[PDB]
Amino acid sequence: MKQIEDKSEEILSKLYHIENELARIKKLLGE
Amino acid sequence: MKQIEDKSEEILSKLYHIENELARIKKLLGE
Amino acid sequence: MKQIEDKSEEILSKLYHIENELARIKKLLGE
Amino acid sequence: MKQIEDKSEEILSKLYHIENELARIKKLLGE
Ligand SMILES: [Cl-]
Ligand SMILES: [Cl-]
Repeated sequence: MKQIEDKSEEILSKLYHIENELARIKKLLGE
Repeated sequence: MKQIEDKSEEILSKLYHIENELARIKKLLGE
Repeated sequence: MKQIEDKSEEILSKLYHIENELARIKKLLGE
Repeated sequence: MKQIEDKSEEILSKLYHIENELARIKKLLGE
């Protein structure tokens, strides 16, 4: 489905947002 | 194809839940 | 595919592991 | 079906990356 496509794209996209939040927390605590 | 898509929706829901958890953690950390 | 099935199951499974790690961090910082 | 599966593998890889980030965060937090 192009339905699974779109959901797969959002999923990736939140996953990069989560990795960035964690990277940010890691940076901040390292200071 | 439908169990897969049902699965994707489920996966996205858990990401939202992880985002709520990170929202709380960020507040606790003074960030 | 029963291939997408298995990957979908592991994906969920790491997602519950991540939610539990974060829950744990949230608990610990709340103390 | 193959782009979806290629997608799943990608998604799992990002979860592993989030787990490495949480491993580091946990060490920083004294946990
Ligand atoms: Cl959805
Ligand atoms: Cl894989």
